[PDB]
Amino acid sequence: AHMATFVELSTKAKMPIVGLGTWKSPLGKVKEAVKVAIDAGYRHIDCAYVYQNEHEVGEAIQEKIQEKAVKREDLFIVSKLWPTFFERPLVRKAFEKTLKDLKLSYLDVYLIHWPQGFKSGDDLFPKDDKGNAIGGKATFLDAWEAMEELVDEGLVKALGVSNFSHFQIEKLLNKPGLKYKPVTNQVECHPYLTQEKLIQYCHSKGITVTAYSPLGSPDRPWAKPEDPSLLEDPKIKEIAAKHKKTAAQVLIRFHIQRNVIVIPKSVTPARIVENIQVFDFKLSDEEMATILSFNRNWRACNVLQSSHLEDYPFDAEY
Ligand SMILES: NC(=O)c1ccc[n+]([C@@H]2O[C@H](COP(=O)([O-])OP(=O)(O)OC[C@H]3O[C@@H](n4cnc5c(N)ncnc54)[C@H](OP(=O)(O)O)[C@@H]3O)[C@@H](O)[C@H]2O)c1
Ligand SMILES: O=C(O)c1ccccc1Nc1cccc(C(F)(F)F)c1
Repeated sequence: AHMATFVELSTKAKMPIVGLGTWKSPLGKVKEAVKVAIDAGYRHIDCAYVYQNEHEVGEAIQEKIQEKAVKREDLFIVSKLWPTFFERPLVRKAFEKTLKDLKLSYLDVYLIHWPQGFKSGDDLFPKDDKGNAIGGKATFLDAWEAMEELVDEGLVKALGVSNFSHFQIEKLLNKPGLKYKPVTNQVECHPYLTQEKLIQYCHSKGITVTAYSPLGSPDRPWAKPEDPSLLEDPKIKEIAAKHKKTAAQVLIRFHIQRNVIVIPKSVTPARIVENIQVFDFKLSDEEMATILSFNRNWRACNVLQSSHLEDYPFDAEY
């Protein structure tokens, strides 16, 4: 039985520092993973409309609630609003599909998944005849206002953002009539992309950071053989052996010691358990400085390439 440390949000809700990520996987693979996770002691599950797999997650949580394995109040469920749904009637409609598939009556956190609004319509990745993304009418600011209504109505406990730079967080924070603040910024983070200035910024504003792709997302479709490889990184493995731990566990523990929430994904039961076995060791302050020095500003997750649209987050330094 395991329990992740709590990270307290500006709303005083407690966010488990390790969560289970839910990257697309067939078919009931993700459902069992959620079941296995809950068994092992995970309470934080990270979800997304775009994965189109949220119903599996829903079946899993439902069954474990009836089985009496877990209660709702102890689960910490996060999902996100995809950019093609920023227009106000769409926000509510996308959210409702999320909350339905998940068979919940509320989310602990609802995130803006990406800062740039995309063309509304059937496509989730609207593109021109030349491949480039098509912008939409509503902004992330427009979306946020609709999302704040969800909080007003007790459908969501707290809001946050994902893939935001500090310039975009600044715009959100300085928005007139702002009701609710982002409790987290979920972004890619690992030793090749250490996000030092952004984490500094968020924390200075009382906004937590959630590290995604902490293992380098090896299963990403667009990987290349020469794309650097965190899990196979000899200097990571060496630090691991020193603690009698796996490379994956070191990569996870790295965020924990920076006070950064982290959501490693696995549909393999042995790995799910292993990925939460990370509160029995501690990297030395010298091991942490060594890992921090691996920063090469490499993004595994930069597929969108809507660098032509307004509010592209990765143009910013941080
Ligand atoms: N924009 C966003 O907000 C955003 C973007 C990307 C990801 N995310 C979230 O973050 C989560 C995690 O990121 P990710 O899925 O991109 O990549 P990740 O967690 O860095 O890596 C997942 C991959 O590593 C494998 N793996 C898991 N544990 C392992 C272990 N102990 N040893 C060796 N291999 C292991 C998994 O394989 P098996 O599953 O086959 O075990 C899977 O292929 C996602 O599921 C999603 O929830 C959010
Ligand atoms: O997975 C995210 O959170 C994500 C975020 C921004 C851009 C792309 C993203 N990934 C994504 C989007 C659609 C389908 C799949 C895949 F099925 F490959 F997992 C992965």
